[PDB]
Amino acid sequence: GEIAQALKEIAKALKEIAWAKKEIAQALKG
Amino acid sequence: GEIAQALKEIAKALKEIAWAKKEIAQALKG
Amino acid sequence: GEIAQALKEIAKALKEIAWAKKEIAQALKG
Amino acid sequence: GEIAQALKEIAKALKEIAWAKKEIAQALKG
Amino acid sequence: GEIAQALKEIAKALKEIAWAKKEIAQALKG
Amino acid sequence: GEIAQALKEIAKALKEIAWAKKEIAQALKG
Amino acid sequence: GEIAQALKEIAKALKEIAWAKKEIAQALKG
Amino acid sequence: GEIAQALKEIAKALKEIAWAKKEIAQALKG
Repeated sequence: GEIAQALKEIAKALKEIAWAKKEIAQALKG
Repeated sequence: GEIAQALKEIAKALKEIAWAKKEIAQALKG
Repeated sequence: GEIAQALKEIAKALKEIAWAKKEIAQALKG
Repeated sequence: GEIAQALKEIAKALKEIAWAKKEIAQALKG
Repeated sequence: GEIAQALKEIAKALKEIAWAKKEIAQALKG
Repeated sequence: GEIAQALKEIAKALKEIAWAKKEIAQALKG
Repeated sequence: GEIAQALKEIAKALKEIAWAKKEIAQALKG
Repeated sequence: GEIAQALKEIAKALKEIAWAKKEIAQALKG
């Protein structure tokens, strides 16, 4: 359904935020 | 539908937050 | 509809958060 | 309606978060 | 209604996050 | 109701995030 | 119900974010 | 159901954000 699919797009975008935060951790460790 | 479309706009805005965080990682690495 | 319009206001506010984070990246690069 | 009004209050609170992040950018630039 | 009231509690909590971020800006300016 | 109660748990968790950010402000001031 | 249970999982995940932020405060204080 | 499953995916993505923040704490402690 379209609402479930849109909520899954929100989850994917939150995962993109997590990936960006991991890049911040690696930048600080460097 | 309009609710699904609005939830997709929320997902797009969260992706914009992820892109900004990636720019923060690049700024710290520099 | 009013709920879709309110969800679009949430998306616009999240975009404002992304814009503020981009300003943080530019401040760090400077 | 009451649900739309409450979602608009969430959007206003997210805008307050964006404004605070802009203040963080100005603090880092200083 | 109870759902609208709970969404208003979420908005109040997000405002508390904005207030905490403002304290971070003041700490950096100091 | 159970949905309102779960949304109130989300609000309480967001308040925990605000409290943690206040601790970050105190750490930076120190 | 399944939606209430899923919203409670979101609250638990937000509490995990608060715990991680508390670890950031302790790292800065050190 | 599909909406509950999508909300559980949002919770999992928020847990990924918490894990990334824990990595930021470890980077700062180092």
